[PDB]
Amino acid sequence: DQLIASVVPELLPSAELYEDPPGLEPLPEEEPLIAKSVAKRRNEFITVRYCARQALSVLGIPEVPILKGDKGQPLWPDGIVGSMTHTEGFRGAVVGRTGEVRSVGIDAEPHDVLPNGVLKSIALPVERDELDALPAGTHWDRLLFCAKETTYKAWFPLTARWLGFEDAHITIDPDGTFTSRILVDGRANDGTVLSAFDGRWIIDKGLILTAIVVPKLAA
Ligand SMILES: [Mg+2]
Ligand SMILES: [Mg+2]
Repeated sequence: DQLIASVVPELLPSAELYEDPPGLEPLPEEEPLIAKSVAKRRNEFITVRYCARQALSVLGIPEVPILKGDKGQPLWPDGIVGSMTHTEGFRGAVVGRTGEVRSVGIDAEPHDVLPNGVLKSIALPVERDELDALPAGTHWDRLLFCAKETTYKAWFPLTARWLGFEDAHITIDPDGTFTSRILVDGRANDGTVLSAFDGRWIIDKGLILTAIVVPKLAA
C-alpha cells in the first residue's frame, strides 16, 4: 500500500520509506552536497537516494550518484526522468524512461492544516474560495500546497524556468485527481507548449502524496 505506487503508472517504478533506516551512507560523490547541511537534512538526503537507487535498479540502472543542479534539481542518468520528496515521516522517489514519459513530479506533506499564514502566501484568491467549498474531512489547504510543489517539480525539468505559487491555478477534485493550469509562458524545451498538467493525489498513513506525470505526445 505504498503511496507513490497508488498514483503513478506501473511503468514508473517507485520506492518509499517512512523512517531512516540505520546505517545508510551517501555515495562518495554525493558527500559534498550535504557537507554543510544539518543532520536532519543529511538523513533525508541519504534515505531518499536509497529509495531512488532502488527504483532505478528496477529500470536496470545499477548504483549511481544522484547529484543536484544549481536550482536544486536532481541530475538523473541518461534517458531517465524522476522526482523525489521528503517530509516528516516520508522519503520517496519515482523514476521513468524518457522513452515512456516526458516528466514526473511528486510531493509529500503531513495531512494537517497548513502552518499559520502559508495558505495566504500560496493560494490565488480564487483558489481560496474553491477550497472552502470542497467536502469536509480533508485538509485541502495542505493538498493545494502539495499540488503546487508537484507542479513545479514536473515543470522545471521541461522548462528550466521558475514557477511561482501565483503562476499556476490548481483545481482539486475529491475523486483523487487535480489539474494545474499554467498562467505564464509555457514554452518547453522540446518545442511544445505546456498549458495544463493532470495530477493524482492520495491521503494515507497520515500523509498527502501528490503526483504529476507529463505524458509523451502522440507521434
Ligand atoms: Mg523535504
Ligand atoms: Mg515538498
